Amino acid sequence: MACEGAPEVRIGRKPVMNYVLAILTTLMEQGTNQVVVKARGRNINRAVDAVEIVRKRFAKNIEIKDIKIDSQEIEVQTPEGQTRTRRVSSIEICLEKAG
Amino acid sequence: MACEGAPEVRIGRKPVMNYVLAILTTLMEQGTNQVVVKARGRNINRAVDAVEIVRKRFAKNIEIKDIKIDSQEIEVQTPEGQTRTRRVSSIEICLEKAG
DNA sequence: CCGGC
DNA sequence: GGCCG
Repeated sequence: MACEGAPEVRIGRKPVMNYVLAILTTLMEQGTNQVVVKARGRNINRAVDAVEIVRKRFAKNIEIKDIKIDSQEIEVQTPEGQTRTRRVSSIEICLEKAG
Repeated sequence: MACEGAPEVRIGRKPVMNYVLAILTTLMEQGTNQVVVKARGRNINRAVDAVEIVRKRFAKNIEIKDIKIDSQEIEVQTPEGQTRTRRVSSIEICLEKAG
């Protein structure tokens, strides 16, 4: 799990543009050369899109250092009953400045 | 640059269990040592879900050999003449039998 | 009947 | 993800 200690940008439901800008501004911070993008479930799609937009359109000197996926089961209390079985996946994309 | 030549499992819009099954069956083949799961756009999180189900629940010894993301330009066509580029992300997850 | 709504 | 054009 590279990018240890690197700042983190968690992807949510806001327009992908916001996260693209978040990644760019973070990598602009003095002494910061890495950023890890994290997302869970459906947001994983947006996380990948943001990274590709960053690399293909804003900064070609940003490399995809590493990518890791994982998951976990959460408790989803049924409507009126009691039971839960839901596994939520996650992705962590480690980005690094100027390869 | 790995998993070259390995059989593939294309994630579509069908339920995730269908692809979990496809991965397990592809793996059951005597010769297949690796399997590459591929997905584009909104199917990427489904690809990660399918792989996580497999790894956490059905083949706990399978290893994620490598993961790569990319994107391709799509020239769509507006209901109104004269369209333009659009970006679609993709992912490739190489799975490898324990050993 | 393929792609948009 | 089935109805619309």
